[PDB]
This record gives sequence, structure tokens and C-alpha cells, in this order.
Amino acid sequence: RVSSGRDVACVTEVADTLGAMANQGFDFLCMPIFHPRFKREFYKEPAKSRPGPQTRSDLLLSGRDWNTLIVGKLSDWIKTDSEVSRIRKTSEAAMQQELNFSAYLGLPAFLIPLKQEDNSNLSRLLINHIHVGHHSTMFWMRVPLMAPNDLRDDLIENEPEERTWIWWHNFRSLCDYNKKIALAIEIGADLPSGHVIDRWLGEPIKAAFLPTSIFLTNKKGFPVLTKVHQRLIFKLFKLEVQFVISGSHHCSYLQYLEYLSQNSPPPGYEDYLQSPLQPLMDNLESQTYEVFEKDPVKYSQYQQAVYKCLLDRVPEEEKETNIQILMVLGAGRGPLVNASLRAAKQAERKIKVYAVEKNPNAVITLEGWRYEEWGSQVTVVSGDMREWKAPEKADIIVSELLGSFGDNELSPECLDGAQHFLKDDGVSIPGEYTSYLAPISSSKLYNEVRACREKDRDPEAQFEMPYVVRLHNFHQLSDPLPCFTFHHPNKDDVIDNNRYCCLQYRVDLNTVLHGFAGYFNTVLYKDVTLSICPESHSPGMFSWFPILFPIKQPIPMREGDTVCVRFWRCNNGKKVWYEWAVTSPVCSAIHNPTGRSYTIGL
Amino acid sequence: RVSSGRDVACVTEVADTLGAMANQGFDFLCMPIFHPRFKREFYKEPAKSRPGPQTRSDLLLSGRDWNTLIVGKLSDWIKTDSEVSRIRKTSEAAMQQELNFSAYLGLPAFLIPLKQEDNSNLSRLLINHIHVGHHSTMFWMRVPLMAPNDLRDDLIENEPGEERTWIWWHNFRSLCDYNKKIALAIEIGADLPSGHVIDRWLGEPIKAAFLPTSIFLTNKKGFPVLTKVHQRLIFKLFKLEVQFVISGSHHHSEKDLCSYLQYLEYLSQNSPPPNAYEMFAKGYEDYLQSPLQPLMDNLESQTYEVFEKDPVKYSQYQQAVYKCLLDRVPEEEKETNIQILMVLGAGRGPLVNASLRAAKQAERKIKVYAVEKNPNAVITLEGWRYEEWGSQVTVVSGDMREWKAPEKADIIVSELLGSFGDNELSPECLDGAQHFLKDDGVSIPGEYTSYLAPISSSKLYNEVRACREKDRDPEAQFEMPYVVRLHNFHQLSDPLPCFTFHHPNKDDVIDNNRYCCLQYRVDLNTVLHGFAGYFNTVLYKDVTLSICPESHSPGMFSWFPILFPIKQPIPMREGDTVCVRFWRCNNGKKVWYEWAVTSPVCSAIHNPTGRSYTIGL
Ligand SMILES: Nc1ncnc2c1ncn2[C@@H]1O[C@H](CSCC[C@H](N)C(=O)O)[C@@H](O)[C@H]1O
Ligand SMILES: Nc1ncnc2c1ncn2[C@@H]1O[C@H](CSCC[C@H](N)C(=O)O)[C@@H](O)[C@H]1O
Repeated sequence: RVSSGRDVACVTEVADTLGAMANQGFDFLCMPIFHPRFKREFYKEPAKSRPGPQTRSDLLLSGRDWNTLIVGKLSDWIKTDSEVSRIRKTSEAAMQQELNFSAYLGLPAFLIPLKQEDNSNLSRLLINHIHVGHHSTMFWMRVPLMAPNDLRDDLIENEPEERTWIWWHNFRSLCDYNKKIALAIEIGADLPSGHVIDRWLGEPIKAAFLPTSIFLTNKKGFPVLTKVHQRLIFKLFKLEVQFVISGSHHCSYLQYLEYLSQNSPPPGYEDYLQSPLQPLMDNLESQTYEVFEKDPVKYSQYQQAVYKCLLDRVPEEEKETNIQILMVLGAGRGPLVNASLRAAKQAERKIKVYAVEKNPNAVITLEGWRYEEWGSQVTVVSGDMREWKAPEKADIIVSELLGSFGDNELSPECLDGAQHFLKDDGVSIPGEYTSYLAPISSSKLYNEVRACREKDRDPEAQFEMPYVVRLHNFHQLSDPLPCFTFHHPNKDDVIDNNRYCCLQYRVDLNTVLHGFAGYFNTVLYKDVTLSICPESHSPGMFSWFPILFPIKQPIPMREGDTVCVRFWRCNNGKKVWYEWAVTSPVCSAIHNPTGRSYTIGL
Repeated sequence: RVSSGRDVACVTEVADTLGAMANQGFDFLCMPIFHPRFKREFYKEPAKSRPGPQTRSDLLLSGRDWNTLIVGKLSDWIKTDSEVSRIRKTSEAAMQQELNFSAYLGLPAFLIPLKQEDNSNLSRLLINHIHVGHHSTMFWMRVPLMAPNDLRDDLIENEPGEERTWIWWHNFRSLCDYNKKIALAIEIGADLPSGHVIDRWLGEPIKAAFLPTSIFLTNKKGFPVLTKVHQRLIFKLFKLEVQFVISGSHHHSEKDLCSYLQYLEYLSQNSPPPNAYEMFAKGYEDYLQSPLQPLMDNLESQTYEVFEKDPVKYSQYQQAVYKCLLDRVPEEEKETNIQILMVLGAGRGPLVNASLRAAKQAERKIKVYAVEKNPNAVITLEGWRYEEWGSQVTVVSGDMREWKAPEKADIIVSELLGSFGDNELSPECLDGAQHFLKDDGVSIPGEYTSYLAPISSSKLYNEVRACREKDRDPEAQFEMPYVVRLHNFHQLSDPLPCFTFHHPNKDDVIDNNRYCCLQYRVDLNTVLHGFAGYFNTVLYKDVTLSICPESHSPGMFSWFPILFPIKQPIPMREGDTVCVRFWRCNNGKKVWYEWAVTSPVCSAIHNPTGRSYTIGL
């Protein structure tokens, strides 16, 4: 509901200003804890021996107020990266002094502006302050979307976009992507391109500063922003960031912000990052199935597949004399079986149903429909499809053992064991599925994986295992290439699910390789498909999240380079895992060798 | 003694071939454990159901003979990186078969040749076999210094650069994550690459060198003789103490195989005498230790003995006192002027004696104060005191920063210099000892300056990477300096002056907190692994000591260089610039360094707040 704050240059009376901005509709206040003009000496007499208080004490406000209402502001005269040695020293002392005072008050946030590209010494002092005890203080980095020198007016006759991004990137990289360090963007009269904007939005923005001078005066003397500025506020709305109003009153600009909200264009697993589920190794929970059974697209296509499958193997003269044997391999809690029954009667054709399941907890749900809805036509079998002896061969087998990478849930291994009781002319649904790989760049997802270090194991094990991610959390560097492919029923001379391939991609830009995004598509029956590939309008695009294969050493690359990735799929009879390595432009180490970090049961 | 082996193409009778090559002078035999022509099927009948043994039994030799005399050879028909799926799948099964059997025999080493650039699938199969328990078997990767296509005779009309095979080995070892069980077995051809290329080869863990019988020239007497080009390569291999392997038929000369071994023994006893080497020998060659802290810790007597082994430091310091005396007391004050000299950090003696003899050489009278904080060293100091020196030398036990001198000094002499100059906290010690120095007093050394240079060393990096200790930050090893050697790394640019300290420091407010940005231009395509640290110092006027790379001042063998590693190695192109931010911090209780790379790629600040490395007091 639009949380807003007020940025002031100087406060003559704290108690009065707080109530004044409260009546305006502001939630918090960005104020300096030291007077912005009150410069001080630390080394040279007699200015060093200056008597009196350094600033107003902590007893002006309650502890509750300092922790909720006040956002501290660093003095602007402090320049920790000044080329002047004396000034650099003084700033270092002043930097530590104000950082320590902000933590003493228990401030929730502290503003530190970046006014140049070189903020090396600042980052050094900041991460030092964070490491030395003091905590629970978020650090908002005031960084303008455009440099002040790029927004000035062309008034100098002898001196007539990616700039400020380097300011933030270099500082954050130097600070090793510390969690206590967020971003506070400042919006100028001119905005960067749409792509650059989206890149800023990927950064942990906690506040957005709105200068009072970027607002236009309407016909009735009311503040108004351009559509260019408006679209940015719309993107900032769905990030739930706070807005800070800075500048002179010449103050209910919040009305226009609420106006832009109440009437905002319509559209939370976006941050979500965990390891892929293993239905074959683990008995899923009822709450887990419900998520899978919450997508109608998967239900529709699986119904349309069985629909067309019957129509292509039994004519009208056998419409009631031919009874097909349909087996639901991995029935789950019902939906797949009900989809077949809703497909058989849709185009009148008689079927004999066998519903198998290894999960006993799901069998109970299956045997609920068995004696309340389905009947005797649907036979319930409790066990593994690879060890169960069927007393009758099947015309059709329907299964949904597909993961984010297609075969990562060991669909091939399962269907290969259930292939023996399939008729010679039998049709398997799905018929085939293909995994895809695409080189990506995500400093966000990398540091997110980097923080997944667990004790009592390999400190780098988190980099040698796949993760289920989201599309917008990374920038795809090249179009996905087909990785592995499995088709059922497998009429190969011998069934070997061990695979290997070398995929190459062309680097068009200058970026950093952080890993590989994994997608997949499948063919249930002819014409009926399910796909999650990016550039594909095929249905099922919201049925699976993309997978991510991280890399240990991020690879900075120039444009004109090539990325060859070696990818293995291994099967030692007990476990199935993936091994991967980069061989261009530089050779990395083979990730997850012998499944030392990641394996999939059976 | 030169250990050597024999590479055979095939063996009919094993017991016969062993005794045959044993009397030739060999110490081991490089033979295949499976017949090189015995290509086998695994996935298709009727060839799949092949009866009989796959190869000869293990009962032919004892365990002792298998463990010490035999180096297994992988079959050449096994091509696990063929673009044909049927060939690859067959080779993969064949690869695992011979590997598991070689480990079953307890073989000390196993030969696997690299014949192309793409050995990705080979790496996967190899590091697997190492990880499934079977170890203790060294893996000799046979890689020729020159590609077979580059050594063939130009005999084709329609089909008429030397770092080609280096990529074969480098890509393979990198894919194998620089595994400890994987070594290099170079194969020497008729043509040799550049000397710098060779020097890069020798940096790798070479365990063996293959000497074909076809590279030997037949002398006018009929004896096998190597060319002078090859002889220099053999000489370099001698000091690496690698083993030599003779491959091919001895019927290229009029003599037998033993003559090839006698020639190598001949070159060994006629090999050039090593100097500019042997300092480190034998050796501090792979020296990777943390810098000693004589201030936070009391050195052992053995440790002092090492520092006192360099006559250069003794001479230069003696020369410094020599010149300093003559400059501050004239000839007419040859006996009426007694110079008050103080040896701050006397150690076991040397600096005190070097000052006494410098007084006799200059014919000047000095009153000596020998101060030391190490109680154990003071015991040694009071030995010289009550046997040799006398009452002219006053031995003081304590810290120079806390000691209250009852008499100001004309000259203070100290040797608190580390590999990086100030890494042993020489400034802090002298600053706290500056007060009892006269207003016109001279400090030895008068000044010193540290230097930094961007380097490349996959060798040193992986050594640091293995320095992960339990119960601490798993990346802490990359955030601390190491004392290393020059030949273990390749400098990418000339070193720049880092921090400078002069004594006595006459600044207004004495601060040892330092910061600088050093920029270097890259002229090659290489990988940044860290920064080398050197230092130079001025004892007295014109009398200096330095360990800087291209320094003409003495002291090049007085200190090993230091290394500041990096967490994420940076692959760089030529034309790129390398800006490094370097900090020296002093919080009153600890002193440490913080460094970060801001070009071409912006890294993170290493050792922030001295979380991984500090220096006492
Ligand atoms: N070998 C086997 N035998 C019997 N049932 C199996 C099996 N392997 C898997 N299953 C069943 O098949 C079901 C797979 S549910 C898979 C959901 C899918 N990955 C999605 O994201 O939508 C599970 O309920 C499991 O119990
Ligand atoms: N503050 C202090 N007070 C007194 N003695 C000190 C001191 N700091 C160091 N010393 C002494 O000075 C000696 C320095 S030995 C240094 C060896 C030199 N870095 C080299 O590698 O060649 C030590 O024996 C130590 O005991």
C-alpha cells in the first residue's frame, strides 16, 4: 500500500520534524545523525581538541523510534577515496565514527552515497565495520541511475548509461555481495534503456529516491510523472520497494504514488531455490501432489493424448467389441487415471485400466476411487513398475515421471523395466522427451548457490548439484541446444541410459558464465506436446520450472568467444547422476565426478 | 645413479623379458597387461561370449615384482573419445577393465597416452576410477613434446604452433581438477620446442621421460649419441630426478640397449655444475610456508642458524657501520669521540660482531648495546658477553619499544626485514625505539620499500588450494601470504613500489596504515593467480640490499619472495590492465594486509579485517 519516506538535508528539530512528516503521510525519515556541515579534525591541534558534543544524543528519541523511524545519512564531506592523503585519513576516521554511531542507535538502515567509480577504500571500511561485531544494520547504497555529469545542462562551451552500473557492481563485488548491503536507486530526469532498468531491478533494491524536481505540474497545479517514469514506478511496485521523497516542497506527492497504485496494470516462487524432487526415491507428500495436480494444462494434454491414441488403433466396427488395456504407470492420487477414463468415454471406446504405484500412501488414495467411483475396470497395483509381473500385456501405457530436465526423475529407467509387459505394437505415452541446455549469466543465483554451504560435507558440494530456479533470475546467453533424448518404447539393440554430448554456443556480448539453464520438451502423442523451452509457444510452459547446473569458477567472457560444455549422464546400476565440465574459452574441472555431490536414487 | 626403464611393444615370455632387461641395466619394465592387438567385444554376440582368459594371470610374478618392477600400458585401440558411439561405448568398457586390473596388480604406475586435444571422456573415466576407492597407482600421461603431425616428413604434395600438445596436457589436467595421482610422462621427439616451452613442461609433475631409439645418432665408432640440443634437455631432466624410458628397437645402432644406458650415465657424470641454482637445493624448490614472525614468536636456535648462513647480509651490514662511523666522526676525533651504537634485535650475536669489527676497520671507538626480547637468544648473547666482548657491550633483555635507554644512541642497527620488507613489523618496532635515538642519529637500515608484481602460476595456486585446514574458513588459505620461490611462478609485469618506510620517521603523526593502487599492462594471454612481493632496502648511503627481480644490488639470494594468492583466478587477454588495491592495516593489536583486484575483472577484498591472516603486535 505504498510505504514512503522523507529525505531531508538537515533537521533543526527532530521531535518536530517527525510529527510534521507524519502528518504528511510519511512512514520513516532519512536524516543525518551528524550535522552535514559539522566537519571535525582527528589528528591536528587545536581543532582535534574541540570541546562539546559531536552530535545530538540518543536520548532525543526512544529506542523504538531509532529502530523503526530513522534512516541515518552519511556526511557528504566524507571522501574515503580522495587522492589527498590527509583527506583520506580524516574521512576514514569520520567514516568509522558515523558507522559506529548508527549501530549504537540501532538504526534499521544507513545511507551511504556512491558519487564515483572508485569506492575501494569505502568498501574496505564498510565490510570491516560489518565484520567487527556491529550488526542488524542494513546499508542502503544511494546510486543514481544516471551520472550527475550526464544529467547536467549543456552550459559549458569548453566542455559539452553503463557508468553508474559499474559503480554499484564494482562496490558490491568488492564487498563480496554482503547480505547487509542493499541498493537505493535515485531517479533522474532522464532514464536509461529498458534493459538496463530491468538489470537494476535484479539487484537487491530496498528503496527508490524520487527527486521533487522530476515531477511535472499539471493543469490544476498537481504533481505528475511522465509515462516513462510511470512504467518504472510500476516495476518498482511489484518489488515492494520503499519510495523516498527528496528535494524542496516547492508535499503530498504520495497521493500521485497511491494514484499510480490503485490504478496499476495487473500481472511468489521467484526467489525459490531448492534441489529437484526425486519421486522415485522418495514417497511424496499429499501436499506435494496437490501442486502437481493444480495445473490444468498437464491434465488437458494428457487427456488429448489418450484421446487420439485410441482413435488410431481401434475403428468404428470395433467401437464396442475391442477392449484396450491401458496401464497408468505412476498413477499418483488419481488424475492420470481419471484423465484416461474421461478420454475413453469422450470418444466412446472400452478400456481395461491398471493403476500401479510404489507409494503406499498414494495407493490408499487410489483405493479410495477404487471402491467409490471407478469400479472393477480399474485394477489397483501396489508396487514398483520394474518388478511387477503383469498378468496381461498392455496396449497403452501412460506415465508422468518427467522432471525439469526431463529425465532427472529417472523416467527412462522406470519405463525400461515396465517395457516387457507392453504389446509388440503398443504405444507409450509419452513417446519421447528431450532435455535442453543453455549458457546463462546470473550473479544473483550464483551467490545464492554459493551461500548453500552446509557443514559436515564438501564446502564446494553446492556447486556440483542442480537446482530448480526461475527464468527471470538469470540472463540467457545463448539459445538452448538439445542435450539428451529418450524414446519409449526403446527398441534399441541394448538399453543404455548413459549419455554424453558436447554443446557449443557463441558469445555475442561481454559477460560472465555462471552456469547452465536446463529445459525439456516431450511428445505425449503425435501433435500433442508439452514444452518449457523459452522461445516456444507450446503448452506446458508454466508446468515446470527451469533447472540450473551451476559452475564453481565463474568465467568472464569476451564477445566472439565460444562455450563448449561437456555433459554426461551416468548410471552405475545403483544411482544415476550428471557430470558436466566447461572446455571453452577455458577448461574447468569436471563437476560432480562419480556423483560425489549429487545422485538420484535407483 | 640413473634409474631407467624399458618400453616394450609386446611381451611373449614375461619372466624372460624381465631378466633380459635387468641385465641390460634397467630398473623397471613398461609393458601392457593386455595384448595390444587383443581387441574385444562387450555388447554384441557372438564375440561377446569369448571363452578363455582375458589376459595372463597375476601369479606369474610375485606381489613384490608387480609393485616395483612393472609399469602397465593401456591398449592403443581403446579410443574413449571417438565420435562413433559404438567405438566409444566399447572403449569405455575396455578402459575400465584395464584400469581395475592394473590396480588389482598393485601397479606403481600406469601408462595412458594422449593423442589428441579432446580427451574429455578420458578424464571422466580416469577420475572416476580414482574415486571408486582404487588408488595408490600413479598415472603417467604420455604426452609428446611435439605432435606426430608436426614431426612427420613433408612427403605429401597435396598436404604440406608447437604449444599444440601442451593444450592436450593442460586441458586434461584441468578437467581432472589437478589430481595428485596424475603425472606427466613426456615423449621426446627429433625436434624440440622453444626453451621457454620446455621450462613450462618441466614445471609440471614429470615422473618419466621417454627416449626413442630413433633420436640417437650413430657415432663413427657405432655408439648411440644424442645431439647437443637433446643433451641440454637431458641435463634439465637430471635435476628433476625423473626416470628415463628407452622405446624402440636397438637395431638402429651397432650396439645393444645397454649402450643407451651407459651414454646417459656418461652424461650424468659429465653434466654441467649447477649454479644460480643450489642456493635453494636440495631443496627449498617447492617451498610453500607461512612467513615467520620473529616478533610474535621466539625463533629457535636452528632458525637463527639459517638466517646467519648468508655472508652477504653480514658483509653489507658490516660495510654500512663501516661507512657510517667514518662519516659522523672525523680523523682528529679518532679517540676523543665514542659513538653510541645500539644493535636492536641482536639475535645470537652476528650483528654485534659485525659492528665491532666495523669499528676496528674504521679505527673508531663504539659503546655497544645489544638488546633482544627472545630470552633464549639472550642466553647466547651473554655467552659472547662474558667470554669475548666485554664491558663495552651491554646485553639487554626486553622489547625495544618498552626498554628505557639510560643513554641516547648515535647509531641504531636492526635486521627486522621480512620477504615483503615490513611484514615482520620492522616499522612498529623501530618507531617505538626511535625516542632514545639522538636528534642527529643514524638508523640502519635507513629505509626500505616493498614491491608487487602480477604473476601466473597454476602450480602455486593448486598448492595453496590444497592448504585447506579443518576447523576454519575453507577459503582462508587464499587470504594469506606465502613464502615461495621464483622459478615456481611466471611474472606478468615489472614490479611496482608498494609501501616505503624510512627511519627515523620524522612525520607529524606516525601512521603505518598504507594504501596504494598499482596498475600493470598485460602483454600475453594468461591467468592471474596472485602477486609476488619483493623488497629493497638502504642500510647506509649507497650500501643496499634487494631481492627485486632485475636488481644489480647484492642480496638476491638473501630472501625468498612472497606470494599474495587470489581466490578466483582471472584469465586475461593482452592489452588488459591490472589494477590492484593493496592495504596495510594496523589496529593497535594486530597488523595485516588486505588486497583486491579491480581490473580487468573486479574481485573481492581478500583478508578483510585480518580475518584469515594477521601479524602480532
Ligand atoms: N518405479 C515406479 N513404480 C511405481 N510408481 C512410480 C515409480 N516411479 C515413480 N512412480 C510414481 O510416479 C509419480 C511421479 S509424480 C511426478 C510429477 C512430475 N515430476 C511433475 O512435476 O508434475 C509418483 O507419485 C511416484 O509414486
Ligand atoms: N620489538 C622488539 N624488541 C626486541 N627485539 C626484537 C623486536 N622485534 C624483533 N626482535 C628481534 O630481532 C630479531 C630479528 S631476526 C629477523 C631475521 C630476518 N627477517 C631474516 O629473515 O633474515 C629476532 O631475533 C627478534 O628476537
